[PDB]
Amino acid sequence: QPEPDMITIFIGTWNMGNAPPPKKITSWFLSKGQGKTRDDSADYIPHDIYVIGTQEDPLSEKEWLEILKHSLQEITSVTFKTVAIHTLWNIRIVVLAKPEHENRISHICTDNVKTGIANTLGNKGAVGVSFMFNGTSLGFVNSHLTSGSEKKLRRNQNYMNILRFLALGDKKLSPFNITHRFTHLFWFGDLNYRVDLPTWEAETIIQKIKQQQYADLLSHDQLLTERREQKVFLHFEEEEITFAPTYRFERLTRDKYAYTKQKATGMKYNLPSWCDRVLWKSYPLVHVVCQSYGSTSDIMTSDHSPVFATFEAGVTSQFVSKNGPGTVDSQGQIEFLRCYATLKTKSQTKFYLEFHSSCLESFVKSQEGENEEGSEGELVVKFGETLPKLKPIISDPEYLLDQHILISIKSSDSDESYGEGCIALRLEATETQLPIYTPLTHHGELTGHFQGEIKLQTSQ
Ligand SMILES: Cc1ccsc1CNC(C)(C)CO
Repeated sequence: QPEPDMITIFIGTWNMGNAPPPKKITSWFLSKGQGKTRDDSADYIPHDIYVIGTQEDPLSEKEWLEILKHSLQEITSVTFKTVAIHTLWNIRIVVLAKPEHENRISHICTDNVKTGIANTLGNKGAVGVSFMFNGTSLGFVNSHLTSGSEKKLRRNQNYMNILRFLALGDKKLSPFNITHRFTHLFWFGDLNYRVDLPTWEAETIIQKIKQQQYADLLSHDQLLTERREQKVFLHFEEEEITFAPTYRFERLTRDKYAYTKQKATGMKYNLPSWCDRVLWKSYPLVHVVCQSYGSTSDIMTSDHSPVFATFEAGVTSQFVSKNGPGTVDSQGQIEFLRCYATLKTKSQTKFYLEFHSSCLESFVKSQEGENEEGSEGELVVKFGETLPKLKPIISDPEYLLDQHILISIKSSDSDESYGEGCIALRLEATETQLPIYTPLTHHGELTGHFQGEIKLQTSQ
């Protein structure tokens, strides 16, 4: 049985509004309804991995797992295996995989983050799962962020607390948060961003939804506008939205949006909004293609409609040469030429680099760079040709060209990272000086840039 070089992944997010689901929820897993939907001819073809995020979930883990497994078995005639399940309050994540993947999946991690202090600690936060699929690391985050049209800044703060404090992936990657730990990271949930239009325009918004004219609404979607101004989800992707707002509906129909202020809403309006989202972030030059992104039309127990997204995701095999793992492959080397970091920091300490990658036996520390002043105020840390030669565990180009090098720039004084980024080894050529670039972030905010040249030697 050959190892796959591609898998498909289902992402579901549903805020269940504290109500049990209806007897049939198959439309969700079939990506049927509104938006970018899945072709009928694929209905019997199982996804490799299903990841289900719920919010306001009133079920026990046992009750929900039974409903999910029964639904997938009805669709596919496959009995899926439970990879992981984790619940914080009424926020839950389930990961199911085809039984043929049981031995391909390892290093399963789960964690949660509670957002807010005192008043604002008690029901919002995130749960997450990570694991290895052969040679590929996968991470999944389900978050229920702060509610209310006038709290987009709070939502952005919730986002930063979740990416800092969610402990998934390889703990040896100590300078790196979840936005750098995975080949593919999917972040979904009731993110609770709203269409920021005046309250008086509610009936106008409903009219536009009835006409399937979403352009004037999406131009006011707080997640799109905050992302465009680099306030949140920096370096994440989202498929184009072509489905109606998924909140806030009257239950038992989809014909009516319930937007007017009520005692039950804390006297807040809920203008129709795209609260329920799926975003992703993959390492550079890895195959990731969104194949569906939409909402169901026929599941009406909640004031939200379920959202689905599906992806093709590139995966690599667990590589074994005569040499690595457990030694170097003296034929392989990675060289950095003329490299420098441009940092936004006002501080003046010395900096060094750490290189982390699963193609190295352990991370590599550089010597300190030489600081200079950029022409527009910046700190430029020059490394020249002083960076160590990296010795990969395997030199075979079918392995090495698929790998990635994580870079952290650290203060000599404090050993704290000022910036993290990632460089693909999927080069246009080997034994050739080629430009490399990554932005640098810390706590998922832009802090600088790393650029220079690379020279990769493989056994070929
Ligand atoms: C968030 C947003 C809105 C318009 S462009 C943009 C940035 N998205 C990218 C990074 C995929 C394009 O380079």
